[PDB]
Amino acid sequence: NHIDVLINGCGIGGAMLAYLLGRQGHRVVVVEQARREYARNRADLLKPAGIRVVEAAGLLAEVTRRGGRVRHELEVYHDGELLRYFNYSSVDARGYFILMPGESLRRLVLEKIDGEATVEMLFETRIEAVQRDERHAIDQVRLNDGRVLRPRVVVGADGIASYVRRRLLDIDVERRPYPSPMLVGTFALAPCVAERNRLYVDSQGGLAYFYPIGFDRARLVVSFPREEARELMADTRGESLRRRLQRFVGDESAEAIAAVTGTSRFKGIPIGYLNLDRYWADNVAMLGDAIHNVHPITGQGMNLAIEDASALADALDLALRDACALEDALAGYQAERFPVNQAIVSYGHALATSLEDRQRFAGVFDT
Ligand SMILES: Cc1cc2nc3c(=O)[nH]c(=O)nc-3n(C[C@H](O)[C@H](O)[C@H](O)COP(=O)(O)OP(=O)(O)OC[C@H]3O[C@@H](n4cnc5c(N)ncnc54)[C@H](O)[C@@H]3O)c2cc1C
Repeated sequence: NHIDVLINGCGIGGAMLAYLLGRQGHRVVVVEQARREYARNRADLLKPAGIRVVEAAGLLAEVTRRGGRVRHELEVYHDGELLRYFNYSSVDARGYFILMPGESLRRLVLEKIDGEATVEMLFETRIEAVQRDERHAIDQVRLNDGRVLRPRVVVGADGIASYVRRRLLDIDVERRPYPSPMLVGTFALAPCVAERNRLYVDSQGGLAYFYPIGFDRARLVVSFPREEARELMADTRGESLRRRLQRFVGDESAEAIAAVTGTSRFKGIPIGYLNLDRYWADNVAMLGDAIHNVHPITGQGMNLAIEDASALADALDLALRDACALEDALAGYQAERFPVNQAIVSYGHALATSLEDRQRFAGVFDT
């Protein structure tokens, strides 16, 4: 019952870590509270560095074979006029980004994990108790199915409300909510949306981001002040919302507005603002939403989870092969990832807090 790594959470971050460790021959058990099939809303965006991880995992061809989309442009509008146009490929060819539903990528990764004999995935399972040795390393973990494991390393890949973080490391985080919630819905795909990603914001705090997802659908991400968001999402046949959009979303996206046939399918997007001071303690490390929360206006939750996963895999690989002490490996992991995650956490908060003020908002983008 000795294992190398116990991963708490089989979300995109934990799955990626499991596969990368598995590919190297390490003995991994992944504990996931939900069913494997269980499919929810999630982030959709892979940035260049996340794409490089997927390429290194041998998955990049399959991503677009499974309905992932390469893109290289964004338009940003404020009060119905074009504020910025970005071409991410103008100077660098690999500047492109990918839109891929997080759950489709996760499914792809789990398919690959099935093939890795040294990884065992336990769905509808949880950690029940842990014991620490005299050096305060976790040396034994009891699951809720009675299974006892003896892992060298424990990883929290268990998301924004992380059990590992809160219950195994006793870290609490103070969370002050933003005044505008975010919601996401999935609609039919209009030609304007297939053509180009378009983000719209206005002086009264509206936001509407339209982008294609999968083969034949479109995502619409919206934000409004809390009270107004409730009012709009109550005319469930969507006339109120459509009218609201028409105030700040121009004719280029008329068919994308018309695709918003009702509001019942909208789901709230969790919002945090966090970059933890410590990514690890003892033989416990964390990744993704367990250590940082970026405002979802950035779309980068999945991206940074995958980036973390790759860096942690490299660190744990070195430690498990005896090339460096676990404590040095984990320090190196944090040193690499903390400033990258920090930059995006600061950027998201900047965008979300500035979007009513046109040149201020413009100012955040330029950087
Ligand atoms: C409902 C929803 C909608 C979202 N929509 C968007 C969006 O439109 N745009 C966007 O940019 N971002 C969105 N996000 C955020 C984005 O999905 C995350 O930032 C990203 O998936 C974080 O990756 P992760 O791997 O760190 O954690 P998660 O994806 O949170 O994965 C954590 C995993 O750990 C499991 N888990 C949690 N606690 C335990 C436990 N005690 N024991 C065992 N397993 C556990 C979970 O069931 C889950 O599978 C959304 C998130 C949610 C929940």
